Amino acid sequence: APVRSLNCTLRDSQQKSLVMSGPYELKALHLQGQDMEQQVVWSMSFVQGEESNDKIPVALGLKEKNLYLSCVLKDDKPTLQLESVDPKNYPKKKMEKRFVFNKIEINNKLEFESAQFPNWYISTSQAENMPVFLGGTKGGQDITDFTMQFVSS
Repeated sequence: APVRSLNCTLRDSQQKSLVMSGPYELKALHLQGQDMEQQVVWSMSFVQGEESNDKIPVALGLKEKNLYLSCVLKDDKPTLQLESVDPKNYPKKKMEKRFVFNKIEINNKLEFESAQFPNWYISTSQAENMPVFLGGTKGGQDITDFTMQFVSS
């Protein structure tokens, strides 16, 4: 296939799951049992960009929905948002830079660095039910590492 993808779920290192808050927002919270089904299922796409043996560029969209994570400036600050795209033209090998994240593997966890804003990572709060965001400080009060779970597609 042109653009290759794989379906997965993601949890932060504190075992919190991701769920869609509103129409264009994501939140992270400790979910277990039946609630599990609420979590977001992603279609991770391997797109074009500067690739390394530990840094792979990817795009993240919801499975079956024309919604992708995007990094943009909002009120003079790098910001993470869910963005609507034409369902006919996506996904594609050459995604716009704002949709691109560098998937990084350190210990056994994953980190997603914004290709648009270097050293800015997708992060979650230690607190419960807070919005998922773009953070410029790694290894601090906020969480920036995740594990990935494959789904039967």
